[PDB]
Amino acid sequence: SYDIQAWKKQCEELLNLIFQCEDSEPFRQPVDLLEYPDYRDIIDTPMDFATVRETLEAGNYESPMELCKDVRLIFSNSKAYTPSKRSRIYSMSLRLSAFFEEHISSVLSDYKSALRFHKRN
Ligand SMILES: COc1ccc(NC(=O)N2CCN(C(=O)c3ccc(C)o3)CC2)cc1
Repeated sequence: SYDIQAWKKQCEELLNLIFQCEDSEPFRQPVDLLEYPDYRDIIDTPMDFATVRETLEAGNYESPMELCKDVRLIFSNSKAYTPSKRSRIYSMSLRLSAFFEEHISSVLSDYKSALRFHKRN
């Protein structure tokens, strides 16, 4: 498909699947700072899936690359905050990341192909 706009609904459908995953529950809303009082001593830029969905729905992503950078920050934040590579929440993040990467690969490829077709002449 050479549709330059198709990534947006493809990303909405993938966020729907991520919200149905039990593994997403820790990442649906901002990290609770009363629960984890040192969180902002370790994490400079908090990110969560509700924030990513709102950003997309506001029309404040220009490309699926930008959405992909914010989703990858959800996962790098969990790796940076975990006290162990065996923690429950970190382990959930690694399964959810594998799922996300499996699904976003075609979204990115199709978008970049569409942009190349737009500039072909
Ligand atoms: C109000 O409802 C909420 C329910 C759950 C959450 N999630 C959190 O508080 N988080 C804890 C720290 N995070 C980690 O990635 C993490 C790696 C290791 C360990 C122990 O935590 C992110 C997720 C936020 C709001």
